[PDB]
Amino acid sequence: HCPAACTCSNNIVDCRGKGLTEIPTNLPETITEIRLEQNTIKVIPPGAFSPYKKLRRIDLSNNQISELAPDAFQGLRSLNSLVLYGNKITELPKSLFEGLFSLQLLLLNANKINCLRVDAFQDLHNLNLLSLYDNKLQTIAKGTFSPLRAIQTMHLAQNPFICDCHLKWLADYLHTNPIETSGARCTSPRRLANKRIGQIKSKKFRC
Repeated sequence: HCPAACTCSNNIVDCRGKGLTEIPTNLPETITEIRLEQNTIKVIPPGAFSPYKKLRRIDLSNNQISELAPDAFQGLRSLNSLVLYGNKITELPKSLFEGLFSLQLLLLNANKINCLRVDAFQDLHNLNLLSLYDNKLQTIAKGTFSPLRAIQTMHLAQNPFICDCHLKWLADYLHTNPIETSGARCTSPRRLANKRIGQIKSKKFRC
């Protein structure tokens, strides 16, 4: 029930840096933490973690993940952290984070994410730390942050933000809630390129 390359004890499955090419299957149903970071997993298959509804922490960071089934984390109502940084993720399928009502940490930094659905974080009521650092986001649609009622910290930088009239809400949001702490900058238009989104008056975000 414990993969031969990993060490499992105290409900933790630890397969950190053991050459894994896929998520191991038939683990104990009681598992509360799964450590799969620093392997070469490429695919998160349909309802991958759905058998383990007692999961509180998943670490999938520093793999080669380019594909996530939309029900990869379905039913994980007790999940507190989802750590996905350092993969090749390009889009978040609809409902990927559906029903993760206990999630507190979501790390999506160092991926290739080029857009976010306005409902991407619809169920993340209790999230405290989100990172989208070092992705390919040009914009975030007004409303994407509305469901984040417990948010305390965001890492948004190293994204090519176009600071036009469609990102103006984010200027206002951050003036009100100065919780962006990685020094997010505009990259376009040229008039605002390389300036911190928090240092720019909203009135300057125009189309």
